[PDB]
Amino acid sequence: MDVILLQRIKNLGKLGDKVSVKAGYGRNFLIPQGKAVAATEANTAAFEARRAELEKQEAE
RNA sequence: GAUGCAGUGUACCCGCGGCUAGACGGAAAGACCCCGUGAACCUUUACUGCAGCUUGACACUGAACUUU
Repeated sequence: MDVILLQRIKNLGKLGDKVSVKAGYGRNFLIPQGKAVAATEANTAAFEARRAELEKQEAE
């Protein structure tokens, strides 16, 4: 899947970068636990337009 | 393989008790044998399928460190 990260991941990236992962990785680990969101156009717009400042605010 | 054909012999008409030599006696469209481009079930290194079992590829299926 194409996903947008919600946090730091060692080999993927961090804090809003769009990166393609294997479908099982996104479906079973990241998305259910909130570490990323599927990179739909609506999801990307909703993430970047508003919420991103607080997402950056949480350092740890 | 004749009561019924030919020739011939014998023989008045009709029961009853017995008998089983013949009526190729009765019974069952021969089961033995052969035939039909018939049937069924069984067998196998007959033919052709399938179930079952098994092999690999793709999908469900992800992450981080090493080696040739």
